[PDB]
Amino acid sequence: MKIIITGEPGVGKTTLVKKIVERLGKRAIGFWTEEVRRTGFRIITTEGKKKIFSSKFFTSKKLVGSYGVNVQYFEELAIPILERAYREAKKDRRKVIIIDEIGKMELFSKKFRDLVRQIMHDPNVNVVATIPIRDVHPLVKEIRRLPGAVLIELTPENRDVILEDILSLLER
Ligand SMILES: [Mg+2]
Ligand code: NA
Ligand code: NA
Repeated sequence: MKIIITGEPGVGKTTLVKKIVERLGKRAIGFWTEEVRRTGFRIITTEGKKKIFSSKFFTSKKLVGSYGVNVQYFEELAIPILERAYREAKKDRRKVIIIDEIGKMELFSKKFRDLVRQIMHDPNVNVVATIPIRDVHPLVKEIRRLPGAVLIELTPENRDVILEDILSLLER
């Protein structure tokens, strides 16, 4: 089961992912991305590891507007937790890989792109992932059109009801 959550910036995709993680408990393995307050973005894993990987203070060749992205800081936390999530999820179908966000800042990492492609196209694992509403990178387009996936456009009008639909589709 692949749940792909999309929607406008600020609509609450991370917030929803966090609710999903709490409900899933030990089933959920991966990471989400929280705003630093806005001056940047922090990766937070399901093990509570945290690091600012994109910031208005960071000098970088990898830029999204005024945010400098440190690919190495992102990878330090993202890659090992996703490699673990993928190993565990292949053996235990109760596990759900968590990836917030497959977005422009994260996609500067080749290691992340390759691992995301491997995970998303593997029929044998469950995933909850977010993508931006615009096709800001070819991998975002690829994931938006992923065959068999559940694609949810998160809005202010379904924000407070959509959780149970998602949780039912995943095993109770
Ligand atoms: Mg978010
Ligand atoms: Na959003
Ligand atoms: Na949010």
